Amino acid sequence: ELRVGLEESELWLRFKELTNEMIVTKNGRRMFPVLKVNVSGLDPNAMYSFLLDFVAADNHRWKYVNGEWVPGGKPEPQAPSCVYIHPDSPNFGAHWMKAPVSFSKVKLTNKLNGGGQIMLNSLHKYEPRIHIVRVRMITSHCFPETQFIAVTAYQNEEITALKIKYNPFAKAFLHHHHH
Ligand SMILES: *[C@H](CC(=O)Nc1cc2c(Nc3ccc(F)c(Cl)c3)ncnc2cc1O[C@H]1CCOC1)CN(C)C
Ligand SMILES: [Zn+2]
Repeated sequence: ELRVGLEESELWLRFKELTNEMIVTKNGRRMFPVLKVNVSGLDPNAMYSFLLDFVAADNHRWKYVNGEWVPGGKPEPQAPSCVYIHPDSPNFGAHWMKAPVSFSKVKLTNKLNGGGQIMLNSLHKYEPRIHIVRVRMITSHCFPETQFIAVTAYQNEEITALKIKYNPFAKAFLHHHHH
């Protein structure tokens, strides 16, 4: 029985509860927390490739006013992002099931989608989606705890405090809306 579990799901929930945010830049930024999954139930001798893309969690824009996230805008549907190929692809099912599969090197951008860079629209809520392709029978896997709003700068200052607390790299690289 094919099973895909989320690694460090409780840490993801700390950001999930406050509505997670991820920075997008012209050159791209790594995610925090990193997406890692545990896979069981593959054919260990078959060949598989692991793919990652980001789907719209909803079809409207978002704003952060008065210390809370508010929907808005005429809902225009957003197409999924480009796919990022896990660098170990293709590989045996035994390779994917021996250790957590990590997508730590993916970089989210708002400009250039080539290679390890994924282009996202600012102020939209995205959800990572993992594709396992037998080397084409495809299975797709997502986790609501990993949803986030792509932003060019951190809106919720509580998120900034969480990122600084748990991401060791946040400290090395370390206006409000009202009406
Ligand atoms: C983004 C580039 C991109 O993703 N290109 C691309 C994707 C692709 C896929 N994608 C895919 C989508 C959903 C899904 F569930 C799975 Cl398992 C896979 N699958 C197969 N081959 C692909 C090729 C590909 O590209 C190469 C082919 C054409 O150019 C290079 C572009 N955005 C506009 C979406
Ligand atoms: Zn989902």
